[PDB]
Amino acid sequence: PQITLWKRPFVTVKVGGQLKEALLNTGADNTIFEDINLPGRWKPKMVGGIGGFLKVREYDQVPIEIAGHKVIGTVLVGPTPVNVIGRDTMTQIGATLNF
Amino acid sequence: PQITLWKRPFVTVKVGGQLKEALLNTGADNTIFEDINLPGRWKPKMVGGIGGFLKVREYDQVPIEIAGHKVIGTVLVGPTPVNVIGRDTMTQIGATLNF
Repeated sequence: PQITLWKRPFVTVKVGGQLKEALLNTGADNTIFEDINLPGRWKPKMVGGIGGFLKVREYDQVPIEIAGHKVIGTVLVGPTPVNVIGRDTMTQIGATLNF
Repeated sequence: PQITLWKRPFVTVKVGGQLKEALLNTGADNTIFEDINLPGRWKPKMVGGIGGFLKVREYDQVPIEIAGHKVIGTVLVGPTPVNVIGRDTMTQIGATLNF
């Protein structure tokens, strides 16, 4: 797809097999979801740093599908105001900014 | 240009005629710079909301130039950890996300 930016760029994403909405966010290093259940082993990760740090769960090599493109990526699980697709997942889908 | 996202997408931007580095951030509604001096009238704007609100100065129809493209847009001036080019400016330069 070709996504213009007059509106916030939300997309439907299937993550480890469940349907969620998430923001395509070039200002975010990492992809993060709240309220999903991923199997297997995770590592705790400290993220953020403003006002303190946030603890989340890092899951590696998770299957993720966006606009019919199935890829594999690092997913963080933890609280977040909205779900975020960060640059980590954008490189896997082959997303560029163009102008 | 065509910017891949393996690295954080910083670009040089000329804002109201002054050279700054800023992040191309599709997760930000608004463009914001710290420590520039813009002429003319501004209005106060409340932004953010998490942990409180931030007060900034909103300048309208400011000339902005990125990769040789001169455009006009709304610029906020206020504290920000890095300078941000938000969707407001990206729509003016004709920036799309593609994959």
